Amino acid sequence: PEPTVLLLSTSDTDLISARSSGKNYRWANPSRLSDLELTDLLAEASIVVIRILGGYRAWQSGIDTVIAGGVPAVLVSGEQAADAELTDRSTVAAGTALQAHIYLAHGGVDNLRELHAFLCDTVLMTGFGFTPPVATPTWGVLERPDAGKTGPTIAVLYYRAQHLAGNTGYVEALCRAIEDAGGRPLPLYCASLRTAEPRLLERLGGADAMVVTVLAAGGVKPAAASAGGDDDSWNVEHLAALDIPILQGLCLTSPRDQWCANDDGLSPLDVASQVAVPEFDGRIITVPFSFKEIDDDGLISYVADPERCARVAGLAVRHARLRQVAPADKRVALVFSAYRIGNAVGLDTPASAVALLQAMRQRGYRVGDLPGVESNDGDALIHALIECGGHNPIRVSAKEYRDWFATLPAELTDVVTAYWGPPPGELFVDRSHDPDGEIVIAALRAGNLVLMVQPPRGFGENPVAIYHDPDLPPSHHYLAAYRWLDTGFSNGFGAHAVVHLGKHGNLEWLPGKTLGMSASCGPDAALGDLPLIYPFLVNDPGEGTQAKRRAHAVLVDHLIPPMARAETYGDIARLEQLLDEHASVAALDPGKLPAIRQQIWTLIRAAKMDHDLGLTERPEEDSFDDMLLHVDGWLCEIKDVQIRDGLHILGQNPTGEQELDLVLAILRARQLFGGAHAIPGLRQALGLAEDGTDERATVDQTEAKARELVAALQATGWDPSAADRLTGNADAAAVLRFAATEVIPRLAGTATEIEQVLRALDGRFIPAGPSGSPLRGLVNVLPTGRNFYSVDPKAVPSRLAWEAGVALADSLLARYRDEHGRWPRSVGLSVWGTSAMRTAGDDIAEVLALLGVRPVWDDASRRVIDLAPMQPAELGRPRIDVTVRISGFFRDAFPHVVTMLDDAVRLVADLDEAAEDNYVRAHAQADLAHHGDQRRATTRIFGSKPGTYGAGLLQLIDSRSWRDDADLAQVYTAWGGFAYGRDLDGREAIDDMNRQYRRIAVAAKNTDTREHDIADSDDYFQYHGGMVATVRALTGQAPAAYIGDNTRPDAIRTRTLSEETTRVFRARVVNPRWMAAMRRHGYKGAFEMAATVDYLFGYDATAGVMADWMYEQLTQRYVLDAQNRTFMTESNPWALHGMAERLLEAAGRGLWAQPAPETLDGLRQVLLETEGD
Ligand code: NA
Repeated sequence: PEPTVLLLSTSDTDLISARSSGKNYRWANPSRLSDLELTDLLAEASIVVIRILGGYRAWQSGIDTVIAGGVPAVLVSGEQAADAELTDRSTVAAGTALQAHIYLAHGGVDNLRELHAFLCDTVLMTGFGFTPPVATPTWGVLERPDAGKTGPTIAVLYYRAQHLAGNTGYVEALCRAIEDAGGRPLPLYCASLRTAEPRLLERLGGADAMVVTVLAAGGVKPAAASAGGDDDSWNVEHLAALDIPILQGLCLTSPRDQWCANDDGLSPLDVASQVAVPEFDGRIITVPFSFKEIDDDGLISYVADPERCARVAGLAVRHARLRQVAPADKRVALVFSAYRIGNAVGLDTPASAVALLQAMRQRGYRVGDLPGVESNDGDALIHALIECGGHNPIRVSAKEYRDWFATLPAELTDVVTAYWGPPPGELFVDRSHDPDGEIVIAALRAGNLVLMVQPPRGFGENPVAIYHDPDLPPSHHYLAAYRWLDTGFSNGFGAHAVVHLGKHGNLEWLPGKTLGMSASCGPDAALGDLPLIYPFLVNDPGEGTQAKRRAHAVLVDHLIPPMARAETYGDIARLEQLLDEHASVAALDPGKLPAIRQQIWTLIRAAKMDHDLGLTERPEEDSFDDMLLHVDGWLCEIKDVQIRDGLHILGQNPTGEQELDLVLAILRARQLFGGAHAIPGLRQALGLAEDGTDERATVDQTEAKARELVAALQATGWDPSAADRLTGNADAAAVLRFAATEVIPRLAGTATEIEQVLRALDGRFIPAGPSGSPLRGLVNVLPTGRNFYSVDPKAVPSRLAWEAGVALADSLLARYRDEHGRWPRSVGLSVWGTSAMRTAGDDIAEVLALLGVRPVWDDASRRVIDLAPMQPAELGRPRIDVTVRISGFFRDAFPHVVTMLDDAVRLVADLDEAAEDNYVRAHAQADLAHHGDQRRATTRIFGSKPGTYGAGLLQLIDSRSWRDDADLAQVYTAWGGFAYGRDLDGREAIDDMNRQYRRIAVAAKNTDTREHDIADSDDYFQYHGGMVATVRALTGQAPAAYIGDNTRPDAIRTRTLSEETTRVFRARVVNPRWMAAMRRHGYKGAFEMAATVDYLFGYDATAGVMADWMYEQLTQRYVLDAQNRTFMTESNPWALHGMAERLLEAAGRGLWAQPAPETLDGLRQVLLETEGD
């Protein structure tokens, strides 16, 4: 290459290929070229080649300049067919331009090298010699020497465009890491895995696992394939047929220095394209091993991180190794969540563990002789774990621990030692045998299995960290325990895989980057290359997704608990009888109405239902019957609501009456199926509106009719043809046919849940599926047993979610104005990622609706692409200010939405509107007048500290190290006083948070799923109650606290927090049907009762939701009742102790204001006997 050839191409692949060729090329992209730069380059050229799309007119100025300069010019098209005008305008022979066109059309490093010689010899009559153009295959192998490794074959799939450019260094580095891990790398390039060639799929049959760096293969419109959509259209059957693990190795389109600098690991583009959508394929999400770097010429190269290459290679080899290890030789760690061992939402963790261990033994695993496995006794198993696994014991030498600890990045070891001291720390360190230290790890070992309680996060060991350190790193004991599960320590367990039981553990919530884990990230240091298999509740998409992305988890999702109607009992049932009698007297003997009214009022007062009904006094006689219409609706709703009627056991599909009740609950909703609303609710098809206006009596009659039809269909073996014969109602018959055709066969997949855990332990491909609630008209989340995906994060809110958010906004405003006669100045709303995934964005739409901003959709992709403010005349009301508390996971998974909501606030803050029309602008102008900072004045979105998660108040309540509202607010603010949005990015903004929280008139939280309630999860009182308490601390007055009920999108309702608490209390908490159901589930059933006491306490401590009569009933039903006390004592005495302690704490703090002395004495006696038992 002596003569200089100038290559001007709008395809940077051409320019990189020319650089890779080693020939004497100059290169530039005409779209990034000034006139001076062109003439400067032309002065150095002996031959010029121009390749552009659009023909001569697309760069006429540049082409005319080259031709006028006299240098021989070769003009070719970027289109496949050559451009005859470019051929003729070239100042070489036509055949020279035509052959050059072919060299560049085929492309690749070889063709660019021969092109240089072809042009020199042809135009300048040099004598280099040249090869004709060579075709480049649509797919092929990156040829490398065989290192002779004997491990599994790991395919590496990368883009053909990178192969042609010669930018394969990032692939070579991953191949070398695979060889270092003992595997055999099979690097393959291709244009797409969606349209994969047959011979390419054949070649992949020789792989034991695949690391892919290409986009998802199932389709091109993921927004149409999520829950309720056309998931069949997302097709990866050609890749699933290989039945091997497929791991996404992340190749960031951002530079490595930015990745190292921030906790915001991936750009919003990379979150969507390399994580969220690839999850639709069932791919395992790993870490970034290469990063996009740009040089001076604007040419892109991907540069690999060798350490991250080792993590990707190690993960791939470990997953492939699973297929090679027979069950008899396979070592498995079974890890239980803690903080109360076995936390798993909706799941009977002990019974599921027994059933899993029994199935593993049957498959040939060596499960030893664990208590309760042979005897089929979940209580025996979990009691054995508590006795020998709570935090013979495993001992890790301080020397070996330090040797591993020292291999971590200083960024991580500095923080760990700053909080926990130099290794091996002071937590569970024994100096008896070795004076230098041994870290003691409690675990239950049997055969090739270890059962371990997940190590504690560490906030119990340091309550000061609750007030100041949401970013508390894992302790040395935490790290030692997980590192002992792996290989490395001389006495290491050497697990082939980890199985974590149920939603959810704390490893995937440790401090670190949002996703794209680094070597300094807590989850990465703890888990390493260990495969993680994770049974997970199907209607908790956000929490499952966090495990997928921060701990490369393979989920095996599981069914919701059995559900049934709450029904009536006790004085609620007696009130039902009196209401019916009142209706008869009204129609037949209106003069007797005062007598039956007195009976009803006596009952309401005696049973404390005036608290449920918000009645401060007796209505006037001529307003009493109108009040009973409100009682009618209240009684109907607490009787009709679905509540759990047991707990799910892994692999156990409901049968008999439990199948009937669950199918009835599923069929009650209007079905979103195949993206359409074709099948109505069963009771809708039978006459009910289900919009919140149906009369109490007709709801019961229609429910009885619906139950009769489904019970008859069940009696036929769910025969689809029996539908038309069971009812002359065409709509009802279509619903029954839908139940037999879709609901029942998909429900049947629940029996494969344990089989899919075994398949995952064997390194087989686990099929993916949608996530969400099958009680919200989303039947395609069934079958379970799948590694679920969630949503297109750029397509929220959907149009259906927009409708719901508007209804939520309208319903909240109507309730507030009805009570106060004026609009609320500001609404505070807590927004979770799991909620956006369950609903496709109801919360987000509500914020936009309150601000008066409409989303703008691209109808093709269904993605949100813009915003459009509604004018005040159309809004008909002022723009309501909104303060948003996002969770840490919402920040992680929906970065486009965080920016979207911030854009909307700034949009409406800037509109020149009157204060009476725009509360956002009014508040922003007041703040702007205070400190003059425009960005601060429009700050509305707050969340967890960057790199961290949680709201802190669960830790505070469990530590009990608090006294007043100032303490509650300080912890809440320490964990959530951080601003998000453009140029905010999680910076501390305590003063801005206080300014906005002082304005909150309504603190709102939405309940979007029926499988659990606000007394079933700590997150509601933490976020919702935490907001209430923080506003009260700042202002001295609690804001209004509302619950938005979007469990039924076609019947959105708003109620106060007090109303929702009493509804949950009567319909579930002290409902004898629910208590009896939990007493069928031993330890975990008792656990759920104790958790309910804690979460009611948490909501009372923060928002005052409890009345003394509710504490009295809670104490009697849960603790003092002989039947429940006996059950608690046998199955879970630890939970009984915690319940009595918590109720005594409520009395000590005055939250329970006037407890009877005899009742407190009974509680103290329970404490004493339980310690003695
Ligand atoms: Na010519």
